Amino acid sequence: GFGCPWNAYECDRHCVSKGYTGGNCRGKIRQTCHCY
Repeated sequence: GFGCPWNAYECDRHCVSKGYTGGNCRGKIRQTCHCY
């Protein structure tokens, strides 16, 4: 977890490598990451 609020490339590329569109963070509850 080295990115979310400002470092989106981290959470994004994190999933982008696996295959998913990419991991993005939102205020679903309190700034949490989620892969779509």
